[PDB]
Amino acid sequence: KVFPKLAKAITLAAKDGGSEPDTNAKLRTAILNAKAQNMPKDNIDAAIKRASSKEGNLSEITYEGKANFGVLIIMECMTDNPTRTIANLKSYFNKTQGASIVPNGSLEFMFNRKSVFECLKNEVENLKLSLEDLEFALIDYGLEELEEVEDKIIIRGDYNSFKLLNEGFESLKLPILKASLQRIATTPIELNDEQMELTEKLLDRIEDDDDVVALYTNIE
Repeated sequence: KVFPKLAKAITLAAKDGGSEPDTNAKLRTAILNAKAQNMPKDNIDAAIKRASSKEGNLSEITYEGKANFGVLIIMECMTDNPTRTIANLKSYFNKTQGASIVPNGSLEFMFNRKSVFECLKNEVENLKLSLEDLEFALIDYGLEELEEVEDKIIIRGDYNSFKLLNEGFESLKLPILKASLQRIATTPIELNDEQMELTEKLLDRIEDDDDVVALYTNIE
């Protein structure tokens, strides 16, 4: 469900970055995420050690697809067998009428790559700084927008601003609940209840695949 995939990001990051967090930014980000989610220490350690084994040959691959109702799908996967992955995904689409995987690039310019940092509303108040100060401060570190979602603050910035934004959060000594790179549709679409239900069928099968670590749609 959630741990296996959070474990895959720790292994992948270690394989092409080293098993030393102090010198591997991505590994730190992966570790931070797993921790905030409440993955036991031994598990993480197990994910870092896996990179140096026959089970550490993971890769990040993105697939693109479309479905009825003008739906566009971006699937991010980490797998130890791209052949198996592409085959399973195709079996999911070849089960839903009107849906199909398309060549990468087909959705170009339809989505935006953004850095998304989630923070706890209680953490911000901890070091006593307003949301106004948080925004003013992070504007110099890549912040494009600040949104509020009960008990937590979500800060977004361009994809390339990931590293810097992390710097900002660390400068303010503000704990990060979750840091990631997400694909956000440029032109969101809204489906009626009937459409959402029909689409949900396909979206649930995909999300359930053990290789799909991220799923982005143009749905609002």
